Amino acid sequence: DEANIETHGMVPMNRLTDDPRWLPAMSERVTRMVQRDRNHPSVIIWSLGNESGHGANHDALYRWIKSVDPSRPVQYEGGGADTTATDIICPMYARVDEDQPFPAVPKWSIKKWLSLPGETRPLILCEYAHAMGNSLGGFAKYWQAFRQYPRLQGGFVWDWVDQSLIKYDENGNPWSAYGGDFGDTPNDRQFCMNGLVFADRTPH
Amino acid sequence: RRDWENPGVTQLNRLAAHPPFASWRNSEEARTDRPSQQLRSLNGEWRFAWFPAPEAVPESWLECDLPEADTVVVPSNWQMHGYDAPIYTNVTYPITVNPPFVPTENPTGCYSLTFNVDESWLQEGQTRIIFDGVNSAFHLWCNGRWVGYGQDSRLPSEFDLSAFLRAGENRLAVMVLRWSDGSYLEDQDMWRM
Amino acid sequence: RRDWENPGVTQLNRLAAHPPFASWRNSEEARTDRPSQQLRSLNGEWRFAWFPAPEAVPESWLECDLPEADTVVVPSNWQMHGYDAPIYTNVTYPITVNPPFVPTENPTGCYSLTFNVDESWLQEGQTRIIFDGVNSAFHLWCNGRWVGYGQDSRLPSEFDLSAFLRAGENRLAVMVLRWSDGSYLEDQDMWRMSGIFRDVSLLHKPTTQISDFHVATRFNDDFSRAVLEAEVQMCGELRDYLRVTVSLWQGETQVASGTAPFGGEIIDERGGYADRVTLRLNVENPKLWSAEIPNLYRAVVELHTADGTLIEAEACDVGFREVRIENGLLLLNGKPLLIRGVNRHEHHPLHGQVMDEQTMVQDILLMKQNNFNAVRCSHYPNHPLWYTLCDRYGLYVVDEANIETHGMVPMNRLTDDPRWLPAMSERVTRMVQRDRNHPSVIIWSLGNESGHGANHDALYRWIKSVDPSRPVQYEGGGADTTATDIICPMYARVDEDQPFPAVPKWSIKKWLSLPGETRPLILCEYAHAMGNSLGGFAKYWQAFRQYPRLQGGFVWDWVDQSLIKYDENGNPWSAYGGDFGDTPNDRQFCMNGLVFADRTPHPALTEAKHQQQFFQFRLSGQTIEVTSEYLFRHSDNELLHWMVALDGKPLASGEVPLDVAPQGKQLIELPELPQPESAGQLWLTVRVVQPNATAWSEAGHISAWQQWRLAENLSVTLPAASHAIPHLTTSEMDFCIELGNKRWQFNRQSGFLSQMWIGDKKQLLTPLRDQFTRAPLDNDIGVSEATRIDPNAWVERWKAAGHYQAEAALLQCTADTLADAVLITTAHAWQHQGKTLFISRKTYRIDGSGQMAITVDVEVASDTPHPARIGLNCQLAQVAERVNWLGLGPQENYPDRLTAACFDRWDLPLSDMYTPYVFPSENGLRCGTRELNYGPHQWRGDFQFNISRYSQQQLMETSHRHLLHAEEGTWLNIDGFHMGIGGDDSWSPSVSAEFQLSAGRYHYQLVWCQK
Ligand SMILES: OC[C@H]1O[C@@H](O)[C@H](O)[C@@H](O)[C@H]1O
Ligand SMILES: OC[C@H]1O[C@@H](O)[C@H](O)[C@@H](O)[C@H]1O
Ligand SMILES: OC[C@H]1O[C@@H](O)[C@H](O)[C@@H](O)[C@H]1O
Ligand SMILES: [Mg+2]
Ligand SMILES: [Mg+2]
Ligand SMILES: [Mg+2]
Ligand SMILES: [Mg+2]
Ligand SMILES: [Mg+2]
Ligand SMILES: [Mg+2]
Ligand SMILES: [Mg+2]
Ligand SMILES: [Mg+2]
Ligand code: NA
Ligand code: NA
Ligand code: NA
Ligand code: NA
Ligand code: NA
Ligand code: NA
Repeated sequence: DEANIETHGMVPMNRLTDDPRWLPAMSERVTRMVQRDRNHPSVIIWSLGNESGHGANHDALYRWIKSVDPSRPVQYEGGGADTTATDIICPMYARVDEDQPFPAVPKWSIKKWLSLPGETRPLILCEYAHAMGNSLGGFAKYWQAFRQYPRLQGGFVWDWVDQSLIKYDENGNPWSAYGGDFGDTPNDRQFCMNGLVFADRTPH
Repeated sequence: RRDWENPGVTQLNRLAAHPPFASWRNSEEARTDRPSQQLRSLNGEWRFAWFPAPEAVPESWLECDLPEADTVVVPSNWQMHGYDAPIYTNVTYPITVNPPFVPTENPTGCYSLTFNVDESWLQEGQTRIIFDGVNSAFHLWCNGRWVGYGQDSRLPSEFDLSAFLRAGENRLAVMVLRWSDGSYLEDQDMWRM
Repeated sequence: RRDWENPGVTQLNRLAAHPPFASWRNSEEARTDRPSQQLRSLNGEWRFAWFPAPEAVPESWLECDLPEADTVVVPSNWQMHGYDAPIYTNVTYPITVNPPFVPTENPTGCYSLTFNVDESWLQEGQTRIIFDGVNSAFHLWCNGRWVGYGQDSRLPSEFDLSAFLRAGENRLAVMVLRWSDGSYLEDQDMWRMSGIFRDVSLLHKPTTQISDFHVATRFNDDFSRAVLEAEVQMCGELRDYLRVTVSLWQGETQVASGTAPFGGEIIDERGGYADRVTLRLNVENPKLWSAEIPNLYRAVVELHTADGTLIEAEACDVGFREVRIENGLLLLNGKPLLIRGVNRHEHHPLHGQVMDEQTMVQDILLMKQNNFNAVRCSHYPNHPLWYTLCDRYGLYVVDEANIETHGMVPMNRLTDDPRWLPAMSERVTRMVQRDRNHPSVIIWSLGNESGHGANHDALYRWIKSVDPSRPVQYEGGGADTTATDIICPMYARVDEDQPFPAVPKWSIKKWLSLPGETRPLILCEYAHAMGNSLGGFAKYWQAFRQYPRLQGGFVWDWVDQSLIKYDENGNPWSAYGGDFGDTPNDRQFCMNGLVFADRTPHPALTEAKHQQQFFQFRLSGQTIEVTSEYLFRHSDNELLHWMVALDGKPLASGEVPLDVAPQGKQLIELPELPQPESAGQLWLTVRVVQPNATAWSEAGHISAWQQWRLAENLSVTLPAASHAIPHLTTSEMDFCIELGNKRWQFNRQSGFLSQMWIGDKKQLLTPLRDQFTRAPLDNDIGVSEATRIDPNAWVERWKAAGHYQAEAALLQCTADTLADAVLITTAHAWQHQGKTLFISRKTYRIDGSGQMAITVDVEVASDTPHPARIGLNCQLAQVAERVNWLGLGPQENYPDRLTAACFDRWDLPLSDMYTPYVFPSENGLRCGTRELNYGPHQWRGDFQFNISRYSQQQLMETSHRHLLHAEEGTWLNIDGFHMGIGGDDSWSPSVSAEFQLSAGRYHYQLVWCQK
């Protein structure tokens, strides 16, 4: 269960999440979520949000959840996927064997990540295998790794269903539309369609 | 107050959050998860009108239905009804980055409903309204009197209407802002509705 | 909009918090900390009108001064001007507990000021106003237009007035509410006041400006090398020509300097902070800061174009020090501290909660003069100058958030509620943002007495993320919760556990070793110094020195919160709770100070000084071993003075230089000393004297002392025979003895010495009789009240057992004439409702030399509460100027509070033998006395005594010192034994067993003679 906090377009990404003035608004997105959903057994891990860098507000909120509900781990991928605000190393799109050593927030091969000096946490990708159009190449590589390494405990594919919207042609015949199709601009075109199933649930 | 351009104001008069409730007044019905007569759905046909900014909404709408409004299904996203366009942006915010401000042109959805309650609800007890999801921020009025305000598009906002209710027909007026300081925390890669 | 009844609204339009700015436009002025033309004070005469509620203020006041307003000085608390009463409540809130609402009758202070702004400030840049302290919440208008709102009574609220001002005259309107939702977080045990009580200032900053800066100092393993890192943030016009130069100075020498353009390192996938820059300066062999040697450097932060134009400069004093807890110890620069601390509220008896530089300096001088090295800001951030003064004079500081919700039930009701996380977060985050660059601040505290709530855990973590340089502590919820790096109990005793459910207060020695515990323990409050207190203080210091992880504590507290009131004749007098009509109130609980409100010391201050000494002494033969407890300095301003005396008569003395390294020892072999053959006890007294004056002390200041007994020659010499013999005359009612010019009369009905004559003058106004009680000290009363007795308090136990009202029953009264004396024998029983509480048997032997030897043997029933004292009292007819005694002194001292006293020959004016505690009680005792001289009388024995113009009955019946009246004559209380005064706390019995009079049988003897 993940709080409704994503500040991806800020520069740098933690501009708001490291600012105390935004601690109140952020806090309610996390605390109210826990107050509502804490008795559901299906919820096994809480997440502080998505793509909002790593700010001190995250640390404060991680601690608040750990105090109020020790029954579930808290994860959060921002700021490098293995910060002090996450109990699980939870990268997005880290590859199996190939490192991508970006500055500040490298995406190590998941097998290598596990064993970095001093690291001991489990690793479950918050997102992997971006299923945009003709994709899923390399999927078996992940699975073979997950089975061989105890600490690689899986991941969540990105994502379930294409976000395409129905438009109708002059004839009244519907068609699947994507970014820009409604005159919206700037837009990010087909980036909204990443699913394993089409919008009407037909499998890809 | 432009409470929608102030991150220190995320709600006004909103009740505390809590796990799903139904106020069952019979233990066996609660055991079986059956319907509770104390929890009613207001889903269905509402009245709605679109405005270009909150400054364009007429005061009259607080007390009376606008004749130019349409009858629409709620819940709904208004873009899905064709009132304005849904926007698909991934990373870059759909509005100018200038926290905590939002565009002066801020699509405003004015929703309204006429309803009545059981006599016993007028008699005693607490009657609250629950909006499980309103994107992105909104003001609420009941029988023309202001009740409260809420933000966070993805959790329920609840308000006590006990003191606002009256015998006979009652009227909710809900002014929903497309954009608010809440939008700075809602930059997920998905359609902006 | 009742924003003052909504914890979700703690400000409107308020600017971000940041460290002290002055926007100098010249770098040398910033380096020298000279005044800045860009930072003006608006303090002075303002206009003020009081209203009973915000609904009563007229609209016109936004634009025009109210004719009926008064002109008053700001800063001020309006109760100090008499507009309404200050309220003294301890725990119970001053308003009905119904969050977030406050009373509809909410005293409202309407302040206004017409002031000047020069056009130059408005031609460019930004002009803001700064209110350093407004209690409790306020709305601000400028030239009739609404600007904004703020809460948090103890941190600065700033607003940009750029768009509201005009050249020349402008008018501010400030509506201050006494009560607001912020009051639920401000329930500290102090006077409840309100107003614009800290400075108001106007600051001009350029449009492109330094918006924040943080200074850090990191070291290598032996502190021989450091790196100063300064993160600087800007607001305004970001362009590539901008640079920041940070330069570090030691006096007029520039030690290091770095310059860089803006743009910090990449921190995430979206890049870095284009508006920040971090400068790193290497500094070799830095001079380190500590409370012992407050070495400071000056960092000047210049914002400028690369080609050389200074835009503005900000600056701070920097103290190179590392604070870290390692292996269970709190270390400063790698050494374990020993906290000689005190809690200090901001209090002035005439000005209320308004602090002034003179008062703060007076306080720091006295603290350091009395061996304190640390202060806790109980319970809120202090006036900004305080930190500068602690950085410069050298005191370790615990900076504490303004969060106290003591009156809630349970105490964490608000702190565990996420709805109050926002209001609490601001009180913690804004304090850190403001005070994070002061070296004096060594530990952050999350507030006080607000239980333990999840909001404390969230905030503990916030500070640990943003400022890893200082430990965070918090006592709530049992003093050792997950929200504290230091076990920091209040009033935990040294040896005695107090196992309350949920939040027990273990013995501090036991607490450190509980299963799994490893943190250091420093009491946030201990030794409650209310009234005649500080009993057992030495017990804490012996423990602190013996156990490494016991690293000290902060006494509660520095200064009594008494306020000045004036009587009909216009004479000032010290008032406490309820004295202003305030009710409910907590009476004298506001006076818990080591010093009176005007800074005169209470006697307990000298006990603290002595136990907090920085030199320890041991004696072997005539070799003195001095050990230094300083961690960083050599004893470079110190000499040892030594004196040997035979019972008060000086025989020899000398001085020797002290040269002891920190944590080192020096051995001092004294000269072949004075070896007299004459009777008496020889004694050695040593004192550490600072020959040179310092910033905080004058030349010759005494910083430490210690006394030991040397050889004792017991007297075996027989008094010469007397050339005489007293004569006895008897009647049914009396026994009269005469010897020359002297006469003694013993009443046969009461069994007491009723009158004595010298020459032919009567000496007593009241007979000499046994006394088993005392006018109860604050610690003996605790929280007991007549409307709500606390039966466990000592005073209540004594009262219920009948000690105060027992009557002497005569059991025997006889007279015998011996070879050279007359001997009177008596026995009395004191009973109460059937029960014999005490039996006093005595003999009075009057010999041919005129001396009267009195032997007293008392029995005290094992089942009656132990008595306050076992002694005699009488009212003497004489009133003499001076009191001269051979015994402990010179200041008041009690059995569990006499370590600082020295045995010598003392001579003081009578008035000095009375301690004017605001709430009167037994006071002025001196123990260990061998000889007492008053007028023609001399008393010899081994007793404790007090002497003054006030009876014990009068002291117990009078609530305020100014209502006391000298009685005829002088009341003398001479005790064989006197109970401890206690003080580990002032709300439960605290006198240690070893200081209670539980022996059952007691013996004492005195000789009363003339001269
Ligand atoms: O389709 C691109 C995806 O990129 C990820 O980085 C992200 O967390 C997802 O929400 C989605 O945007
Ligand atoms: O005089 C009683 C003292 O009690 C403590 O428990 C408290 O933290 C202090 O502020 C003061 O009230
Ligand atoms: O001469 C007076 C001295 O007598 C000694 O016996 C005693 O130990 C000292 O404390 C002091 O009373
Ligand atoms: Mg595009
Ligand atoms: Mg808002
Ligand atoms: Mg994203
Ligand atoms: Mg408020
Ligand atoms: Mg220069
Ligand atoms: Mg000009
Ligand atoms: Mg308190
Ligand atoms: Mg009372
Ligand atoms: Na695995
Ligand atoms: Na996408
Ligand atoms: Na110690
Ligand atoms: Na007190
Ligand atoms: Na010296
Ligand atoms: Na008294």
